[PDB]
Amino acid sequence: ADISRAEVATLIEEGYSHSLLAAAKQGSTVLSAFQNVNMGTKTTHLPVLAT
Amino acid sequence: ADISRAEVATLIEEGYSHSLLAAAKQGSTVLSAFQNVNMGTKTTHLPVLAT
Repeated sequence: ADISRAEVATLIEEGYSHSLLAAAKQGSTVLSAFQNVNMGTKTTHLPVLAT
Repeated sequence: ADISRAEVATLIEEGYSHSLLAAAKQGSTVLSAFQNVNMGTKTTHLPVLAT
C-alpha cells in the first residue's frame, strides 16, 4: 500500500567518501630528524676534524 | 708539529679529465671498397651469363 526504500532500487544511488583514506602518511624519522645532504653520484667524501 | 698532505684528507679533491677519452670509429672496409646496393626486400635475383 506504500512505496518503500528498496521499491525504488537504483533511483537511489550509494555515495563515496575518502575521509578515512585521507592524508596522514608516516615519513621517515631519520629524514626529518637530520640534515638531508644532496648527492650527485654514488659516493661522497666528507672531511671530519681528527686532531 | 706540521700539516702533511695525508693530514688534510678529502679537503683535497681529486680531478678528472676527458682529454684521453676519445677515439675515431673505423667504418666497414667492404662498404667503402664496393658498391652499396639499396635493397627494398630480403632477396634480389641477378642473372649472369654462364656458358
